[PDB]
Amino acid sequence: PPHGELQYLGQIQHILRCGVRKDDRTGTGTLSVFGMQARYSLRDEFPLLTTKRVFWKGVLEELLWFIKGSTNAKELSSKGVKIWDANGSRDFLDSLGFSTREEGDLGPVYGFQWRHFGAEYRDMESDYSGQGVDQLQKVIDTIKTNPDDRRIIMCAWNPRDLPLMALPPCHALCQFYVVNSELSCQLYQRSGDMGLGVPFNIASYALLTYMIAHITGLKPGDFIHTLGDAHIYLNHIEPLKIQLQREPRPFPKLRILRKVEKIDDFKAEDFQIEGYNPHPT
Amino acid sequence: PPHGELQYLGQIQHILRCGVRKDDRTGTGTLSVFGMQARYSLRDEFPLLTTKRVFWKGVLEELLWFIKGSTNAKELSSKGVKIWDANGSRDFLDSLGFSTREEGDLGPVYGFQWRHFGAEYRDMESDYSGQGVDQLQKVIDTIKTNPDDRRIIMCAWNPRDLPLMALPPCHALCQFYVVNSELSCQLYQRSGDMGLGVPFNIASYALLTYMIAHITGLKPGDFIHTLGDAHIYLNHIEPLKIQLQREPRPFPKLRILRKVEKIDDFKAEDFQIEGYNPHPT
Ligand SMILES: O=c1ccn([C@H]2C[C@H](O)[C@@H](COP(=O)(O)O)O2)c(=O)[nH]1
Repeated sequence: PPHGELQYLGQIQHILRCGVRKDDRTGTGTLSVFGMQARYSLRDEFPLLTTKRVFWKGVLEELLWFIKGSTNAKELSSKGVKIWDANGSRDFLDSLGFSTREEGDLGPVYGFQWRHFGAEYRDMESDYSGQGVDQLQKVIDTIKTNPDDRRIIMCAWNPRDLPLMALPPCHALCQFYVVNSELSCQLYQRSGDMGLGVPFNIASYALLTYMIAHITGLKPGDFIHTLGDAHIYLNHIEPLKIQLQREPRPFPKLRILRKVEKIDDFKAEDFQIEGYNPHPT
Repeated sequence: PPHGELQYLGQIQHILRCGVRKDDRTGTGTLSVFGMQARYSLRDEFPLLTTKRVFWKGVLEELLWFIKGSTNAKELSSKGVKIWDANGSRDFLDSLGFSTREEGDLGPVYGFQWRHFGAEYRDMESDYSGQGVDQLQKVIDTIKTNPDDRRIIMCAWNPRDLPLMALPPCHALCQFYVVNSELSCQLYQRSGDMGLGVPFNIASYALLTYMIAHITGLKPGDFIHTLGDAHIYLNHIEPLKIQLQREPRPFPKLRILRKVEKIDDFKAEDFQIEGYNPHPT
């Protein structure tokens, strides 16, 4: 059995060999292919890429952030993770036409869509309990009562809420599958920077699976990663080629110290990555 | 280059050699695999499976039916296509708790989610003009002014309307990609019947790509079919083994004999499947 990270590196290799130049919103040139898929096993190991360090703290904290349904970047920032603070900037909002929102109000982003889909958004601190659909809980509920179900889906794509979001979601929708008391999850990313995003993303949805598996008495199965626009920045082509020569160190293991029963009851301390020996850069 | 149909056949061979036993809502039973993806070229050919005839008449009519925005099964019925009549009977409706809903009203399904996403659904006779988000037209629009856009998406999965639907959409969402004048599309299908279903879908969406290509002045590129729960029904196991031995016939070529302006003014007469040579059924 070949190391799982080989699929990821292979996808990069494929972008180079078969990709074409495609400009991004800012006009910057990239190399991309449309439609890709990788399967990462979650059995006795976590797919936290080793050919380059992954910002785990960001991964773990941000997820917990989505689970709380938070749409205030400040709440995530106070944890040491600033990856969302940019979009919560005062002047940033004004240019988007949200001069009325306070600093931190990201809009109906991931958190909101996950637990209040369809609800009427307003303030990053309004009451939404009872409003909209709680896809997350519903997904968990379905895993238990009807594991054969083929509708275990959590969609963050809300055409209606798009104009109110700081930026459209990258993770359009994810699906969960149950068979032989094993939990698998496929994720649909409409776009992914193979060098910066994808690795962070793989972790996120792999971690989420572990959680829901743990809460539902199941064993993590596979994490399928489906991409829409798989790209690489043209200027990063050289560094990437160097990375593509690194040999993947065996994947780390994820351990949940205490036992949890509800999803919202997970805390940063509950987890711990062991044996993460990534390459320096 | 090899015959594109091999992608499909290959996936069936895989599902047979690795698909694990799994049941459905009816508890029927089928071999299943979670997470599959196939690429189909749309260049100077149309992926209309040849190792087994496809209900083209049905595909073409059903699509126009979606575009129209119709949610009445009687519409597709009155064409020689009753595939949606079953879920629109006086019995099936009551079964689901829609005594009020009159025969035919399939609820807020594809046509609705495609031209009026979000709009509060009343009934198949209500006027939804100027309501919800016209995803279809918006996609067309973006492809024309900003082809590099990585958000070109058409999502038919609306958690808020799922309960009001005669059945959850098998085609969660689709994303369009444009590069080098070539238009490509990817479909996310949560559940797929390899026997009679996937072949039909591969066609439905390939056609959608061609149509949108024509009105945007782009040439057909690739159609990436991504499956979630890919399965082969236990009984279909035999009928398929024979098909796997049938040599694939060169894919036909769609022909749009007429210059169509907008997506709405399209007709079944406008198309022609040239040299389509299936296999004995
Ligand atoms: O978790 C993340 C966070 C950010 N991005 C970034 C990488 C791409 O450069 C960017 C593209 O954004 P759009 O141009 O598609 O809006 O998304 C991800 O893919 N995944």
